[PDB]
Amino acid sequence: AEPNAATNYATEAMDSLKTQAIDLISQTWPVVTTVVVAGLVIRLFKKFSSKAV
Amino acid sequence: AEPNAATNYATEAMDSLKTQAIDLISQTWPVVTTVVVAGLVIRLFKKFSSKAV
Amino acid sequence: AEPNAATNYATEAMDSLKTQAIDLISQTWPVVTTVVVAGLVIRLFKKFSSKAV
Amino acid sequence: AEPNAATNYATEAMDSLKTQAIDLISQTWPVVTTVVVAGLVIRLFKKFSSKAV
Amino acid sequence: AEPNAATNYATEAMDSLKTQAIDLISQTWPVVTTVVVAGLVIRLFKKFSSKAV
Amino acid sequence: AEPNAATNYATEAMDSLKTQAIDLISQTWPVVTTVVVAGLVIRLFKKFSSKAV
Amino acid sequence: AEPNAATNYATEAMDSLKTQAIDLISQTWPVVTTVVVAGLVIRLFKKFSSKAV
Amino acid sequence: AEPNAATNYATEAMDSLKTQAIDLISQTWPVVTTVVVAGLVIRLFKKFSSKAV
Repeated sequence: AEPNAATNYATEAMDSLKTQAIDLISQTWPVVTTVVVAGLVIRLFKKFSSKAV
Repeated sequence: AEPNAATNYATEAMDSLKTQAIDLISQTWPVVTTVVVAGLVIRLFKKFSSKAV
Repeated sequence: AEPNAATNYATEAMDSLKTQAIDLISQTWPVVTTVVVAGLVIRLFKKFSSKAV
Repeated sequence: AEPNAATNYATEAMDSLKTQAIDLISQTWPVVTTVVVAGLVIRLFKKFSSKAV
Repeated sequence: AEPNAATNYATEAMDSLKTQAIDLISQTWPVVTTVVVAGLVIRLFKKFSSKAV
Repeated sequence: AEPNAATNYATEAMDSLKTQAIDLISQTWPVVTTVVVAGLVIRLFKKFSSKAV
Repeated sequence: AEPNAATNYATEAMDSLKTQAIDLISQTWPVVTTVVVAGLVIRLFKKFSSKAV
Repeated sequence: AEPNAATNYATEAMDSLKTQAIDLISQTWPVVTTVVVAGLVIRLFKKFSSKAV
């Protein structure tokens, strides 16, 4: 009753904070994917210079 | 009798606060599991760039 | 009646404190967004030096 | 009224702290730009020695 | 009549104590704003050292 | 009158505490500036060793 | 008696937290073992390219 | 006599609280020892990948 109804409202804002934290981390994934675009494209250019040496 | 019946009602709300605190901490575990989803997925992308270097 | 009308006035100042606390935290979000502007711009400069090494 | 006028004065010092934090980070950008001047100039000297080898 | 006129004089000093307590808390807001000037300026200096590391 | 003159004397010591708290935080800024002198000078020495490697 | 029986119940939850922390770290070991599977398999591929050069 | 006999009973529960606090901290030591088992075993795996690079 007393802590049961209090944990019903608390669980509602906790699951909206779980879904919106998964959205914020979904903006993190494409940013580190673009950092790996600089790593793979620049390091393939280093393969151009080393292979011609 | 007097503190015995008073501690019967007090123990009832204390065990409902124990069960509902275990539920609130059960919303905490999947939120830190999603923080470890950003740590393991982003750090495996850092393994992509470092291994190509 | 007595605690009912007292909780009507108390709830009025509690919901104005909820809306104005959401406004104060809305000034917090763009300040930590500018801290992430220093993290992403400075760390992309560190990607310039490390990629040329 | 009560939390509304309090959040008007609080928002005024919060937006002066946002503008002055953007100025402090604007001193950070040219310092990491000079660190990339040591990385690109020194690493172009390493390209001089490696290309003559 | 008797408690009605007594509560008229009591309410007069209660509303002057409400307005002057809002003035005293208005001296509190700029003092905690200057504490946040030390937090944001000093912590932006910590961003200078950590970004150069 | 009664809380009005009381808040006149209270505001006088509150604004002297605001000015003298700004002076104490002005001793804090040059101390964290010297901590950033150790961070930038020591980390430029780390740029000497890493660039020679 | 008083702190002795209190430390009996406290030690019971402390040894269940020791065994379950050893289980959580046992999920950590195979995850870093798979990170060493990427290090040894990818770095043996780098031995293929360097040995043919 | 009066505070002397009162401090005899108080010292008895204080030394049982000293011995049982040393027991609770003795459950703390093996838990941080297992945290150092994850640090030394996982960081020796990082020595496997870095040494093969």
